[PDB]
Amino acid sequence: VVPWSPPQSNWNPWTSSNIDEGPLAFATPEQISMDLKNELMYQLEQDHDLQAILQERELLPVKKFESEILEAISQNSVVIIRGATGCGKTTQVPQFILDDFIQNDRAAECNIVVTQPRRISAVSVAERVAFERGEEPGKSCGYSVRFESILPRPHASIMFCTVGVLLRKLEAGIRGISHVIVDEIHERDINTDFLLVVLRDVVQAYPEVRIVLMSATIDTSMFCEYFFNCPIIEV
Amino acid sequence: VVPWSPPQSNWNPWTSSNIDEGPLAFATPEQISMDLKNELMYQLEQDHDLQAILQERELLPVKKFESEILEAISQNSVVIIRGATGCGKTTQVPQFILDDFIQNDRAAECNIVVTQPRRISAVSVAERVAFERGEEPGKSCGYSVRFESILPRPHASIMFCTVGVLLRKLEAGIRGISHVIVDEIHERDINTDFLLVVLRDVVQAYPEVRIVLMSATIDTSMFCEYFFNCPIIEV
Ligand SMILES: Nc1ncnc2c1ncn2[C@@H]1O[C@H](COP(=O)(O)OP(=O)(O)O)[C@@H](O)[C@H]1O
Ligand SMILES: Nc1ncnc2c1ncn2[C@@H]1O[C@H](COP(=O)(O)OP(=O)(O)O)[C@@H](O)[C@H]1O
Ligand SMILES: C[As](C)(=O)[O-]
Ligand SMILES: [Mn+2]
Ligand SMILES: [Mn+2]
Repeated sequence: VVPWSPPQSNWNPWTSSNIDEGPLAFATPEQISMDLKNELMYQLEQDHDLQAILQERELLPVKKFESEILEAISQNSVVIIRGATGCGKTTQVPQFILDDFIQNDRAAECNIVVTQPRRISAVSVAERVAFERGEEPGKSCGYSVRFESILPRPHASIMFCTVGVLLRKLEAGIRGISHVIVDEIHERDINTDFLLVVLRDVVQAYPEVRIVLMSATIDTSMFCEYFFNCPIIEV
Repeated sequence: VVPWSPPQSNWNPWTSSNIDEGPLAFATPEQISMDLKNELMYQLEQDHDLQAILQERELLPVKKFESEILEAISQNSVVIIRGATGCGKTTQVPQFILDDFIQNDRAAECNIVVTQPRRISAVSVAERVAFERGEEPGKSCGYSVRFESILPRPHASIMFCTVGVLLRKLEAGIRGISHVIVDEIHERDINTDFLLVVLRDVVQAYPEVRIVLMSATIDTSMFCEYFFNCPIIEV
């Protein structure tokens, strides 16, 4: 079984290396958390376009359940979220988790990898999410696919990737990732199904990891059974 | 990686030990293969009940494609076999492979494991193929499931089993098995998909091995593409 530990201040989980150069070489988590809460406040009070996007975001179907989800993920090692295409699972849930950590002064304690079924999706979704936070990829949002990657920043960040990348990484280790999200599970894929076996081993060794599986269809019982009749949350 | 070698005259792949029972325990392959070709040829002449059954087999849709399938498998590490259910994939293909080896003085060079998606199919199929061969289970055919098994003879034989039984075997290795057949791949299943990954690793280290994937008429592209754009035999 592979090695894992929670996020640390002077560890970059995306480049899997100590941080030795730069401000964060010595910054404290409280400092990092406080810093990033303030940078959200500022980006709002300067980018006028951003307030309209957040407004378009409040309107999506999944927003009703922001609390049910955070709570369920926070209390359970594995959680299934399911619901029809168009609710906002893909583009919003990662953000709900991130923002929940930023607002409650916990931004240092959060990094999220999210898998997608295809190269296109890993990239377009990373762009989209960066766009919804008024950024370009590279800051709070990155991606990594075969041959091409714009890694996000070291802290309080989300990296989208193909399953291939994430499997290749699970060899070295996923030190410092707090959340792994497998999106579009309903789409049959071999490596993805294999990824679930590895992730299931990881959870057994490391209860404090958070796994979220996300389906567009009702056929979730196969996965629910595989992860010890874990919670299903409707959206 | 998993250990593997071709079948050897002294080795029983099913009990994973040296052969200490039956005829020609210590003989050469050339000798074992003659014996078995003779034993089959004779059985045909004497069992008139078996001759009715062979005519019944002759009419199955899959019969037509016998040569095409054998040629495809002999020339490729992996093959996929696709066809309407009822067609004869499950009950015949293993026999076509066995009988090709027996008939061309190679009986000793053939041992076939076949996975099924349910314990009951493993057994029911094993028992049916034994019947289409005028035998009880335990000679050219057997099975192995969690808690019960009737193992077949060590040479020129087929064992049916569950995906789990095989995954456990692959931990210790599958030395002496010439063909691995995964049946009913269209039935999505996590462990079955895990198996395919592992089998892909085997094929890379051991191109001499044969993998045969069997499917109802669905979109097999995903499999074809996982196994290096391998053939697809339409049936
Ligand atoms: N790249 C995009 N461009 C414009 N609108 C988008 C884009 N991605 C998502 N959206 C909007 O946000 C909605 C949510 O999609 P998504 O987050 O993928 O939800 P789900 O995962 O539940 O299908 C879409 O229905 C669409 O209206
Ligand atoms: N246990 C059995 N008893 C009698 N006939 C059988 C039995 N199993 C299979 N058959 C016959 O052989 C045919 C093919 O079975 P099978 O090899 O499972 O086809 P496939 O795998 O292509 O769906 C069936 O349509 C049936 O007529
Ligand atoms: C019972 As008989 C003659 O088919 O082996
Ligand atoms: Mn989605
Ligand atoms: Mn079948």
